[PDB]
Amino acid sequence: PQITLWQRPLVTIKIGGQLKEALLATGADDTVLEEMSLPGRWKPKMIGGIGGFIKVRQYDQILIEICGHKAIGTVLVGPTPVNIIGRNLLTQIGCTLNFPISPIETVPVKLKPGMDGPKVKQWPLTEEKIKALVEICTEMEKEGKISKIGPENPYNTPVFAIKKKDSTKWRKLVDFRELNKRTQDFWEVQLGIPHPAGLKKKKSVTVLDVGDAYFSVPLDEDFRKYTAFTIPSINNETPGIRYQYNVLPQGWKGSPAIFQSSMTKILEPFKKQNPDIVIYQYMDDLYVGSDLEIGQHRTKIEELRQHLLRWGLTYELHPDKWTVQPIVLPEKDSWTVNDIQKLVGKLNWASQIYPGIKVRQLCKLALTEVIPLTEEAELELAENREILKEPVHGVYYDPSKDLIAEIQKQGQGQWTYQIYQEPFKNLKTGKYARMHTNDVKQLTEAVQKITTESIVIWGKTPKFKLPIQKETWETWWTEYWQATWIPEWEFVNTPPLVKLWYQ
Amino acid sequence: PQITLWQRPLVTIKIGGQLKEALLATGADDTVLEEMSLPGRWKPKMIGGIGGFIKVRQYDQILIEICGHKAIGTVLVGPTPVNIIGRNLLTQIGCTLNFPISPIETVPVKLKPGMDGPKVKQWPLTEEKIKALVEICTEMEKEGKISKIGPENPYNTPVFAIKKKDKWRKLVDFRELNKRTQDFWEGIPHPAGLKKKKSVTVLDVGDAYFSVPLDEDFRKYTAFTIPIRYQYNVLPQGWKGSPAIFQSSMTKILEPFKKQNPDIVIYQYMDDLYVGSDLEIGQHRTKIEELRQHLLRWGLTTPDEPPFLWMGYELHPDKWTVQPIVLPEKDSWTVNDIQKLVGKLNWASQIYPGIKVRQLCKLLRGTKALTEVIPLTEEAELELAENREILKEPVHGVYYDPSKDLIAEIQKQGQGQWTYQIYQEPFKNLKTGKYARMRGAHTNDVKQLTEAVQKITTESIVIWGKTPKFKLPIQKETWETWWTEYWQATWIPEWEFVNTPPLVKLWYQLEKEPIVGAETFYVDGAANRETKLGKAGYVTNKGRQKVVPLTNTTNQKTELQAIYLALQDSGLEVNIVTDSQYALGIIQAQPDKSESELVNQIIEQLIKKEKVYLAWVPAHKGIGGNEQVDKLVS
Repeated sequence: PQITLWQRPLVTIKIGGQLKEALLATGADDTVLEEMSLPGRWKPKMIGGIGGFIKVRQYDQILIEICGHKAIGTVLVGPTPVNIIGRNLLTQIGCTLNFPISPIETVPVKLKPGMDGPKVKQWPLTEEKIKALVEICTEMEKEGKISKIGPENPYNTPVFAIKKKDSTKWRKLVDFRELNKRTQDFWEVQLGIPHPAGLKKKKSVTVLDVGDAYFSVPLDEDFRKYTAFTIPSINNETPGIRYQYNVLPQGWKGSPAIFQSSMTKILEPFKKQNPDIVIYQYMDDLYVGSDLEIGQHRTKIEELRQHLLRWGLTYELHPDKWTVQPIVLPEKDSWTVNDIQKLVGKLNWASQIYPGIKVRQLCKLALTEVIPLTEEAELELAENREILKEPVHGVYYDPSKDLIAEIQKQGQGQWTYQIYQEPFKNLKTGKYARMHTNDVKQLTEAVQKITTESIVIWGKTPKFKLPIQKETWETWWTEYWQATWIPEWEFVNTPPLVKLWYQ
Repeated sequence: PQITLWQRPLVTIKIGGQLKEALLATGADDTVLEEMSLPGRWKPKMIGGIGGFIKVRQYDQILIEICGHKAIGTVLVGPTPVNIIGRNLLTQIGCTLNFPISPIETVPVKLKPGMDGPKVKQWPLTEEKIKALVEICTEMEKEGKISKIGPENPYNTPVFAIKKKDKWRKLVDFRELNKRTQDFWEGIPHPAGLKKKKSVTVLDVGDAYFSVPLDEDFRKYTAFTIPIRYQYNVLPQGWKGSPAIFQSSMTKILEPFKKQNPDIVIYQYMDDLYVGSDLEIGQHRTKIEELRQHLLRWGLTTPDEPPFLWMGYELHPDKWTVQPIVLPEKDSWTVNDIQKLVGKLNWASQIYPGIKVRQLCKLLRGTKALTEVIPLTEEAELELAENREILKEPVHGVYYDPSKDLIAEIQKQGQGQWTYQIYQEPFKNLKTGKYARMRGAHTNDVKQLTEAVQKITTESIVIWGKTPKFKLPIQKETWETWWTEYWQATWIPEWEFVNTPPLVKLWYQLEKEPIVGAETFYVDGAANRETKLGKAGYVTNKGRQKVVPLTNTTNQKTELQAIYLALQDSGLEVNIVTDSQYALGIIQAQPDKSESELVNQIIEQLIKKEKVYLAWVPAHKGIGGNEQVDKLVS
């Protein structure tokens, strides 16, 4: 039973066939009882208390029933005011000291009403990945970070160990996409207002991982059950070690929500002394921006790292150089009938983006020969070309709806993407290029770069419409992903004309 | 944290800068310290200990950090032998005394929310069998297994008597009980994934479910009446919740023995304990004797050879096989046994593919009675029989040696039939399988090869964990062309071609440049709804055309038909301009099999052509072509 310490923990003990009450003592070495007859020979001994030393008779291997549990141990008979159960008999039972926290009590964590914890089965993993994951997870449990569970917890979220940088050390990720979606209500209680709009203008934004901060702020107990994962074993030989997170997770939506007030305390000196720095955070990462020369930007990066580690926490990204790629139209010296047909087929699609497009002259109509363009078609077409080569119009951000990221392949080591909130009206358009290599790596790098830009510019990961079979992605997406977050993706099985349209 | 009392439970204590350690004393009502730095004023106090009494200096509102937990409380300073953390500061923290555990541990189990069952009136039995029920019950109780609850428990579940052969074995129907149990975590170990071990034995646990205790607090939900209410205290012999807790208990009890013996490898699925080691048999029997004694320690009972029967796989000195799996046969089968035979077929599905019992499962699931002789369908029964006839095939294989790489190989039999031969040495199959089309509507052979590789890789990572080196048949030039030109993203791990008389290739290509002199042919299509009154044709550079009335006129069908009409009357080098994105998309995927003989006719036609080039136009626009039959429908 669990005994509160408001009162003395005396328990019924049976000695030499007798019912009596002995006080369980945690600071008592041996066991001292009242004067009574004990079987076998005894040895004269003395014990020190808070008043001096008393003469006691030592009886070894003596039978005692503590709280109805049999114990055989040395028993000391002496002139003691309180019958006492010492650690010597307490160990035989296995009496233990159990500890709770007084100063810090995790803030409650809640779910959207009528929403159960995530139940998403884990996809298979490679042998080296599981071999390293076991090491990482067991080391974590050795430091008290996670505790193993049985079968009473039906929830589960997938896991995969990755390598973020060139450093030869794996780190695990938990796909909390379902848990973040379920616990979306707990974000509404705490909004980060305002999101920094100055990061969009910085000359250099450095991403510093601050995941380790959450390891010191424990979770509200009733929600611990929801964070469970299984590290499966090859060939399903051993069933699979299922743990629960005791400290806060990394990818959980509330993981920074709990730590927001705690951290901003630590950042107060920094924002106090150099306002031109904009420091903004996401699920695991710290973005620090400074529209300075890179020489001292890198200088304050080091000082920020030292400041963070001093209080116990722990390619380059350039928003200015980021540019919006327009759409261009061919202007061959002598086009042929095929070229006008293709150009019209492309252009009539463009009206869904730039409304001020008129082609009625162009469609005015061999295809082995050139057809010189008519003058009124010339002028109208040029006017349209000017219109197309101008910033997009009548578009802005509605923060009430999520964001959609659509990637389309150009098939020569190049990629193009469109970032939109509603169809035919796109926020950001750009290309990704890297010059014969692997193919899945290209989308994964492209997805990561899209999401980094999206985090900087509108501060949330959009929903992807990937150009790959779901079966293909589910196998080799984790091979080449270096990022703590995970974006929501849906799979596309229709080739449109947009791929030919854009580039 | 939990602290054992084997040595004194000292914890770190910090007094305003001062580091030091104090002894957590449950008996020491007050916290007593040898010294405090610069404490200043203190009221005199008298405290008693074992031997006499002592004057002490009392300090109030002291903020002290004990073992990482803050406490603000009175701290005494006196001539104590050791620093003493009293119950006064212990209650500021949460420290409590846990006392001796009993025998074993019980995994906590709870019901699904918002449920207060179960309750089903047991259809009263008769005395001849009731005698058997009583006889079982008395001995079961004296074994400390099932206890006669108090009549205050209000629930009941049925019990039947079964001969256990095809004599009145006990069974309790937990069909309604399973509907309220909380969910629990529930693959299969393939024979292909057993490493060679020169000494092998398989031990069966002597009904070990009768050794792992069930929740004493959950026992209220598994009563047992004989029409004398009883109650299970260990795992039910048929509860679907039992396997999980049984496996968990087996793991927890095996962990120490495994720990003290890293060399041995121990598996356990249902009742078998596959123990293997490379030690000599003379040594291995002694080590297995150690294993059995340790198993008995925790209350488990162990009952009481070139073949070995492990999980239905027959282990052999250098090979493995599956004991032929067959079913009982009768005109009508016992319903509960049918609930067993579905499980046996389910298990055989992993060993041997081509097993579907979904209809048989539905016929059972809808039915919930035993009094009426349950009718069985002839169609699903014949499906079962034909499935069994295929199930007459002895599998084989050999043990995996990780020192040698896997080498797979796929071969194209025909029209959507493939092979999955896997091996590490020639002519020693590790596992053999077959693959067929999944969509069944539109596909191509190269895409099928890629999908087959994907399936093989998934299965291989499941079984052994390392992806293999495929030996595909396709030519490398063809694979590179298709992967560089196809719109989607596909990868194949390291592989080499292997030359076989059948091979995979892309039959045809669609040209990327319109062809000089080729009779460019314009096509168009439309359809109606009230009477399917839409017609098709083509319009040509010279103006030849034909509109032939069509039945079951459908818009996508018409768009397809427009191309074929022209392709039939076209020579070698052709250009086709179509106003359908859909027809263009279907054609240009370079498919080879489709449910449409119209699509297949186009494929066979286009095979003959030498230079075919397709382009697209916007609809409902005048582009100087189809205007000749723009008036087709309106």
